[PDB]
Amino acid sequence: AKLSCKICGYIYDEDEGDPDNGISPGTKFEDLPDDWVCPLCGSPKSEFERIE
Ligand SMILES: [Fe+3]
Ligand code: NA
Ligand code: NA
Repeated sequence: AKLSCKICGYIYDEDEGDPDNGISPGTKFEDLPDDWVCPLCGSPKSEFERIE
């Protein structure tokens, strides 16, 4: 699944992960650590929402 950051153009795709910051491809949103933030704008998990 994919989630948009409300605050910038970034999209977290679970099939991509966030590898530059230590999150492997295939990591589900539910499994991102509580201190994970948007790689571009620093917004927290509470500022992400599912998109298609
Ligand atoms: Fe962002
Ligand atoms: Na969790
Ligand atoms: Na970073």
